[PDB]
Amino acid sequence: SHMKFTIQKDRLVESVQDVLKAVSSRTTIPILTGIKIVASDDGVSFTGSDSDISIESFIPKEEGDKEIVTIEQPGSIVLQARFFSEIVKKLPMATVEIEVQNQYLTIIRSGKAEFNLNGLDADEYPHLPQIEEHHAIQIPTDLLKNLIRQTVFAVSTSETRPILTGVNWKVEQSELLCTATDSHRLALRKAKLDIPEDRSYNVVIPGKSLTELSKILDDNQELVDIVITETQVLFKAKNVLFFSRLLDGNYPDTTSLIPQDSKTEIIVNTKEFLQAIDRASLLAREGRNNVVKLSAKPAESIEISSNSPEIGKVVEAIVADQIEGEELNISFSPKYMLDALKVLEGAEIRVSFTGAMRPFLIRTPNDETIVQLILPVRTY
Amino acid sequence: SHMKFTIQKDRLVESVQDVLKAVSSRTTIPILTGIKIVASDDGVSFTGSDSDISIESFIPKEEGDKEIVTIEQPGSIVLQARFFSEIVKKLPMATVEIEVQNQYLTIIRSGKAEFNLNGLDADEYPHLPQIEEHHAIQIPTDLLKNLIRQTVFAVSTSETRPILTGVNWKVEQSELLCTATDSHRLALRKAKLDIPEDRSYNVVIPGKSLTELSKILDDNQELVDIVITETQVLFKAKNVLFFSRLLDGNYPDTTSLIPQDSKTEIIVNTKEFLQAIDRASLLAREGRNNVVKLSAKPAESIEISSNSPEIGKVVEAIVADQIEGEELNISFSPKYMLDALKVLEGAEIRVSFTGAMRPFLIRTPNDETIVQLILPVRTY
Ligand code: NA
Repeated sequence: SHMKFTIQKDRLVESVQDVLKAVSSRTTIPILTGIKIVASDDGVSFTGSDSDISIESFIPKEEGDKEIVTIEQPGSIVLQARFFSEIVKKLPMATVEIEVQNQYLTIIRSGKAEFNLNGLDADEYPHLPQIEEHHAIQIPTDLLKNLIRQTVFAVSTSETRPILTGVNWKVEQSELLCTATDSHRLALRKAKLDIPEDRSYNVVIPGKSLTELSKILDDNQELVDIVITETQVLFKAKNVLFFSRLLDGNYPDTTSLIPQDSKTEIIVNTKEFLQAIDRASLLAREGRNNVVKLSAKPAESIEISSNSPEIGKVVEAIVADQIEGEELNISFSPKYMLDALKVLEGAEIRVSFTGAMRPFLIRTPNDETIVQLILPVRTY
Repeated sequence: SHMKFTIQKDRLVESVQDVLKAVSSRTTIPILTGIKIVASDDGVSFTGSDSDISIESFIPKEEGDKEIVTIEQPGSIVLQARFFSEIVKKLPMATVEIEVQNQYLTIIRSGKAEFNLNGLDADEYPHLPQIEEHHAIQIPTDLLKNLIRQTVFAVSTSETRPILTGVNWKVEQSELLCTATDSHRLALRKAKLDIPEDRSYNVVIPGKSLTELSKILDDNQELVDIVITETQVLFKAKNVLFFSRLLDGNYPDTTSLIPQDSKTEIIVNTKEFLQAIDRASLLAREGRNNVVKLSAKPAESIEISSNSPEIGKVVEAIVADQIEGEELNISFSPKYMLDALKVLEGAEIRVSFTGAMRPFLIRTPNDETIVQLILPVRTY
């Protein structure tokens, strides 16, 4: 059984680049530096994995009304991922021939170019996670991508507390609550699901897994099937399977952290506020905490400021739409503020404070589905 | 107190971004991390330098009907370049006010945003070379950019022989000859100049200087004035002065590297040849030198190949337009070959060889104005 097929370059390249995201250079299992190719009577699959994530991309032999693959001999092989990827991108013709010969030597031909790669026995490649493909949650691709974008940036990048490097996905009463935090700032996104109200899940998905999944999903409204087990999550979309290992442990309870009342409320043009916070962040120095100060007082006055000794300082006034409540002087990280503002989509934002030392909230007016929280910097 | 003016943001940002190319983060002359600003009754100049390269950009107060600058008080200041550049790009309004006050503390205001920077006395800033009145040679901007593109990549990056880190510019009988080499490969570029025939120059310009110069030159054919002295070269373009220190010493004679006679001559499609050598370079293994082999015999076909033990191999046939002379098997660095082929603009190239051990030449057929020479890889 020596694998042999002819395929369209464009589709081959697309599948290889999708699975390449699951291949890590640093790997304790040597065969995981390869891509597994399996040609069957129905088409060809490509698999890449790093043990944490696995990506399987399938190319059907025929799609629409065009012949994409011609399989002369079904079979399988493992090829080194980086070399295979670099080769396929540069093949000269629209048609590519892939043929395994003896001792796993694999021929890749296109036009007058012929590559030979030292293949490996695909029976040595690890099997995909075996999961009961049941109780799938369905989410439109565009909503899934936005859920990820509005939360994943807030996970910790430290492996000190691994559970905080993932996004908590909690499903109860047909509602999904996605929470990400690094103990300094927090992002929460809520979404209604079309599932039985009795279904319950509480898992933590690595932020890296969700960022890579979003890179392989297109901007469309097709339903993604999500199967959650005790230790894995499977995302199925058209011609693709994306598996991720879940992080073990109990995610911390952050519901007490989100304030339900406020002392000061600001409504301000989003772009105006973002541009001013961005300007206030420009005199940041390495080996020094860059902090920005916000002063607010009814009815419409905001002063943004920062100082960097021996470099300079900045002050800027902004006119708010509305300011209600107590006068406030608060300091915070401009990076966290800018990260939150970047994921909010409205013309204006609502910022809700409870004095200078408690967490504050950033939201879109009249939208209860997204909440950004930032812990301020204590000043003395 | 001192310098004070109002300027258009767009022109301020353009000038700052041009001079920032001469500012080094690793300078050992502290004031050279700054940008010198000088406001006079005619306009404002901006200068950046690393002691080898200096760039001065000028903004006239008026251009026809539009007022670009309003100078309330002439004067000068030095501001930290990186901070200044980051600030000016983000100012909120089309108009910017810059005002030096006491202790060199400088205000940068636009709309309701006010920055203060710790300025430095501009009298400590080094002076530029005073060479604007010596004889100039003129070159269209596009031709100048192309002659840099077609030569600077071949200079040495090693400091063992510093003269080889620059491009030799030899002017004689109204023609410019540019030579660059690193002892492994060589680029030769000839350009006709519209200057008196008795003008003579022979200097070596640092490769880094020409790379930075090209970044500030636009895609047009306006004449650039070039003033060459013993230790400095000045390039003058619209509102910009670019100075470079020249390298001291005698540039080596490279005429003898070219074999007097060729034994094999190939004429091939540039793009097909470049694409095949690029494919042959893909199985490189770190830290081994990438080697590609070319086999040529009259009456077709050129064979490009490479072998990477334990990874794979590649073989590609190319149909040459013409092959004359001896059968040849030669090996070379694909990096040098691709660098050379990427600067040739003809649909075809002529490749001339004198066996496997001597240098080979790459030229456009029926033209000697661009000559690329590469030493092959010695095999035993
Ligand atoms: Na420009």
